[PDB]
Amino acid sequence: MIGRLRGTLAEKQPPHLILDVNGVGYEVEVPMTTLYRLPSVGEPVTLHTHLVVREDAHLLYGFAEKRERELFRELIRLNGVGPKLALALMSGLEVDELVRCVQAQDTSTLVKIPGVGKKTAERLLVELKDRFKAW
Amino acid sequence: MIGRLRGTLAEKQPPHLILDVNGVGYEVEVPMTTLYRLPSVGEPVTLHTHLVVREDAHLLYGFAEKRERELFRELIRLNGVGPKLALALMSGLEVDELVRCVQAQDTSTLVKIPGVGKKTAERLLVELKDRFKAWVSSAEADAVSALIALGFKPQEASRAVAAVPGEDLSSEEMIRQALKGMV
Amino acid sequence: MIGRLRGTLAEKQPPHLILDVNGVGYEVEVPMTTLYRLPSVGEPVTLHTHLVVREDAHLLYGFAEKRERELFRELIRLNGVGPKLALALMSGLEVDELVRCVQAQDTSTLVKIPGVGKKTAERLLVELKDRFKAWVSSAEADAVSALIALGFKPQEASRAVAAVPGEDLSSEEMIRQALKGMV
Amino acid sequence: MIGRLRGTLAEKQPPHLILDVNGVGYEVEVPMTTLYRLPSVGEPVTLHTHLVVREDAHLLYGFAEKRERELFRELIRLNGVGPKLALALMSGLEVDELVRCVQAQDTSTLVKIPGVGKKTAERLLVELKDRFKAW
Amino acid sequence: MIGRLRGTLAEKQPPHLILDVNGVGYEVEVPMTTLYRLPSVGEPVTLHTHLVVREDAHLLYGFAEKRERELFRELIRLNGVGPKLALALMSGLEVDELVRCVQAQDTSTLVKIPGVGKKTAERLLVELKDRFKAWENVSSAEADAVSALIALGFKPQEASRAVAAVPGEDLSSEEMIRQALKGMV
Amino acid sequence: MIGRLRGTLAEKQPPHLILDVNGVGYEVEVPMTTLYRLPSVGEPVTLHTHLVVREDAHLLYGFAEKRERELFRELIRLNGVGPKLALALMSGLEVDELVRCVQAQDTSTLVKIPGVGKKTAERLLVELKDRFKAWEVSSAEADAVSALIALGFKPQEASRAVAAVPGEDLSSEEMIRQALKGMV
Amino acid sequence: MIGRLRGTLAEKQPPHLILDVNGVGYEVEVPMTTLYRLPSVGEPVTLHTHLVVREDAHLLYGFAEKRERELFRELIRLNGVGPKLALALMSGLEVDELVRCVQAQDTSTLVKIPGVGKKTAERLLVELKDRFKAW
Amino acid sequence: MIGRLRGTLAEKQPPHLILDVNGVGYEVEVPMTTLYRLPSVGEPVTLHTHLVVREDAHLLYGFAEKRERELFRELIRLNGVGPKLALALMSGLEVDELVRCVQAQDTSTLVKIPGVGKKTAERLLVELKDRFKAW
DNA sequence: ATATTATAATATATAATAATAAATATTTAATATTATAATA
DNA sequence: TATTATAATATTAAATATTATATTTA
DNA sequence: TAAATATAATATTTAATATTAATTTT
Repeated sequence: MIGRLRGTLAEKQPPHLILDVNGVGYEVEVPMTTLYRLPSVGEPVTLHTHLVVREDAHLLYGFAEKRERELFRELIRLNGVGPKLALALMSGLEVDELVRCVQAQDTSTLVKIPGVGKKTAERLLVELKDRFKAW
Repeated sequence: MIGRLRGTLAEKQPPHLILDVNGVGYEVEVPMTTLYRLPSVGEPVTLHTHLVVREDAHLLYGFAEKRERELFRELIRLNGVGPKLALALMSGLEVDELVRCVQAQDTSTLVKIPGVGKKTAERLLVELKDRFKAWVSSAEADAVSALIALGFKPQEASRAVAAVPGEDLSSEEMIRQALKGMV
Repeated sequence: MIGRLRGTLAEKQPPHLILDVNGVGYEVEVPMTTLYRLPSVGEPVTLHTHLVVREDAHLLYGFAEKRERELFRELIRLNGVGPKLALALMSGLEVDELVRCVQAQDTSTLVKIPGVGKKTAERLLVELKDRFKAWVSSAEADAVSALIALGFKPQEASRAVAAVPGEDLSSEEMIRQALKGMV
Repeated sequence: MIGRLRGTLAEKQPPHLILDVNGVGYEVEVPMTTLYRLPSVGEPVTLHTHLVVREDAHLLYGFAEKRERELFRELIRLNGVGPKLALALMSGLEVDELVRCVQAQDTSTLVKIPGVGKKTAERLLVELKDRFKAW
Repeated sequence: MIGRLRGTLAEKQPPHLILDVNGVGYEVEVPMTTLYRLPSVGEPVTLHTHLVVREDAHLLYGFAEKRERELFRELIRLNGVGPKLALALMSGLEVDELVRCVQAQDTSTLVKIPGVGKKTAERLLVELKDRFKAWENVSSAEADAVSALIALGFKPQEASRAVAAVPGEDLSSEEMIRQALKGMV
Repeated sequence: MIGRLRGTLAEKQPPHLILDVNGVGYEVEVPMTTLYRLPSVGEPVTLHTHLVVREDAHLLYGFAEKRERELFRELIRLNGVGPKLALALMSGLEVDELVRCVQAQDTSTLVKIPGVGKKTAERLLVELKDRFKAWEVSSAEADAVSALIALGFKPQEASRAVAAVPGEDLSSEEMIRQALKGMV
Repeated sequence: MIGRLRGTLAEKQPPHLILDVNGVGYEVEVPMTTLYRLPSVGEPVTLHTHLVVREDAHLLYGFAEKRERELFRELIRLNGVGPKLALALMSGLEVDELVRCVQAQDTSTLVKIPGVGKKTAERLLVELKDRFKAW
Repeated sequence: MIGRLRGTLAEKQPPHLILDVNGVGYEVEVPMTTLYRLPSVGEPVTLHTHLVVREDAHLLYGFAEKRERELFRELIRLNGVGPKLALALMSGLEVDELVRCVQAQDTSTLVKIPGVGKKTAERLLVELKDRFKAW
């Protein structure tokens, strides 16, 4: 429901964050890559966020780009993909490397991402070969 | 919950819009008709809004007009209408023209909307037929009472009374101007 | 989650309102008495809002006083009470006579509120007597009966009687001044 | 959702609280220890709070320190622990006192907490002992 | 789960039933039209029951023959139709009556059944004519014309498809409205 | 969905039953009053049953009569009443006793049943007072109406005159006189 | 809850089917290949039945044999496909040619089976690569 | 709700069974200890079964004895134990052995069951300590 | 001197409209798949 | 002779956290 | 032998309140 959050970094406990937006500081979960692009505590910064809603909890997943949010949306739109799974996916390696791997059907490089088996990697390959459709 | 937003536009990726209201952006979509009324990037805009709560998602819908929100809400209250259908309908045609076509109950002007079946058209027209309504000063109250005594309904009298003459006019001339109308 | 809002009244259509609280407007449904004590559109006000959540919808119901909000809370806490019933009963009447009639075990006072059956009010008595631990004249009806038997229509005769009642004067004189109205 | 909240105190009716953050007053519950750690009414105060999400309601649980909220979340993650029970626990006892009671197998200190059976106390013992390895 | 029960009518209490099969009785509710042909208590009957699964209860809905069984399941398949609605429809009148009325499109036969109002009647008409019942089981002149027809007793649909069938193009109102009046005959 | 079983009592134990129907024995719980009326293990018994359908677990609850099962369905349709609460209820009191206590608005007879407090009595009375009324405009006024019709009054005017005043505990001849003296 | 059924054929109304067992008839869904294997109406025939349960109704599936029933169970255990695409698949082909086809990893033979395109064909291939034995 | 089941064994397939009770053969799974007491195929065998009702499934678990079914009910009543953990407990060891070791507060005899760790053993013993004062 | 009946009012059975309360029914969103009309 | 946007239909649906414990690789 | 890592298996409600038994004081 929130696609962008221009706030100030209140707390830094990776991989979670607090963005105190006008006194309101939400829990903000970011990947380790965004943690490298993250500035220090107290620095105002805009994160491009996504919502996950289930029956017992809501979480915020803020990103440095639109395309990161959209790709995370389409991976969680898959049936057998959880949030932490895709979190490990973009934490392991970069987005365009993932696009090149799935366009080249590189299951091996996706296997070296931690938490990912061969089966899950080839699932990702086959369900993402045509979904990108070269943009 | 959400009834209206008065915030600043952040980015435009149609149909998905982001509205940064005091530091936080709001995921809202607008119809392509409303795309013909959006301001530029960075300009403030006031959008009449209403949320939709799903089992696994919350969806925010914001329009330029409150009446558009009400018609959207009544479309959603229908048993066979989803948000995608209502957005397709209003992206095809505007609000009061659709209202008059509902008065017409004609399927030809609504079939042309892409992705819409004829069966959907007649069921929505039949279950949307007109059950809704069609879309004081001393002189004002004196005119209202005078036309009540003359037989005119108070709501019927008031709209003829308050429309044409100005504020705090002479009672005789403003009653004259109120009764100037004919049907 | 939410208890209070302090914004500006952007729009007020009954029985709801739009309170633009820091750029964000909320559709909040408030009772008739609250609407009577609300200020005009555009005046800031602080409201005792109660969080309402359904699996597929969410609402707010705000109040000018907190005790209204907690009493609404224990009314909704009953399984047999929906939000519309509570809103109707508090819109129709004030809360002090409500708690006194709970202490007095009065039903017909509650029944005259629209949408209230005898069983509904009598149940409200049944659970409220355990929920709460600490926390016109004869001549008025005689004039109405005399006018009805004389030939006057029953509701306009009562309108004339109640327009200027004989609270401090005799029945014949209040009939005399009640016949002033229709001339 | 919410991890931190910085706003002004409008009313203090225990255990309920409202915090007017830029006109928005959020109803929130804190333990009595936090209540005595509260300043007066009308001052801006920052809390480390948490939302509980479920099908019928949403309630906030504020804490003056983040570790209290973290231990709250860890307790509520258990099946037999509820928010009312947990808030009673941290109202009765200090967080570090609770940690030492867990490490020392001090059952009676949880027993003397009202509404707490000895069974539930030894549950708290046995799951917390292997849940946290002394921070 | 249940389609048929080669068993005996253990009890007969309207509108419910108990149908004993090998000592096992079932709470079965059938329409009154079925109740006319149902034999005595204890007699082995022919009745095609239907199960409806809820999170809170289950009930069995018997039918004499396949045609009203299929009719019932398809009616319940509608978004607005509940069980007691179709039960009242079958109690009031028969399958042939309702299909021959729907293909005739008269709401008057539908609405005399208790619990059946107008809106339910056009729902049945429209959502059955929506492909189930083939088998047995503008310009200023045209707007002026439509307004004149509304003022002269015409309901808007017959004023609409008459305009649609014979539209008028770049000529005066009086003649295409005249041939439309000949057209609707 | 199920109304009655003809089976064989494969095993009895408080407070459930096993009814071996064609080799299939169902877990059926019954109240103690029914349990007293049951014959020994292996005897065919007449139980009119109702299934409680919940998402995680069902409950088969049978009764020796249709009336007991019907009243249990009425009690379970109530707002705050669960099944085993009502099972304790008809374990304590019978159908005639409960019906008469409701019609007499009795509480003391039924509070001896365990689990029943004052609010239990309140809710049961408030529901059962109007859910059922009969459990398995006057002759003097009509005579007055006929007499006034014979006297020349219209039937509508005679009805209005006899309904104008609420004559009570008075004979037919004198009630006409007091009604006729009433308005005048 | 139910594994097999043994009763007399009440009627034949494909693709539905009613088996009158102890006077009690069950609605079952049957493959076309099994429709070629059914005897006349009124013949006592054994059907190995499996039940699917959803929130508002249920469907049985009377089968003439085991290994078809367990392959039905293994297929419907997949989240991407439901029972009725399985019905189309089993009406298309029997067990052994499907086993060799998935072992040969061919989508083309699955394409000709009605109601099936290409992507779901490699869904079947990928998911059933390493589930079962050759029998 | 079948409290006792008495039919003829239609077929045997571990760990399940099919008991053709006058034409209907239920999918019933019983522990291995009962399988030692199970006669051959076609014999009238009496089981004290209990149905487990789920939102998407129903499972029958037969028992040659009433008390083992009662212990199964006690085990599944525990907050973390479902049908299959109790199945492992019933298959691994005998009921009187369980009650003696619970009176002995043993753990090693529980952990040695496959699929059982220290956590589940200490759980079952400590949430089962309170019971069995009646016998 | 009794009726009678040729003109004069009359009162309500039968059309209609307006709350109202018991009784229900309670899911669409996304996506393959297959026709299908139109097309280099 | 393929080829592609559009539409009607017909399915399918939505879990994920936590342990127990295989090979495996030191 | 000690974990690592998938891998698979297995499992998955809550508040909220009304009754009742033991205790406590008078």
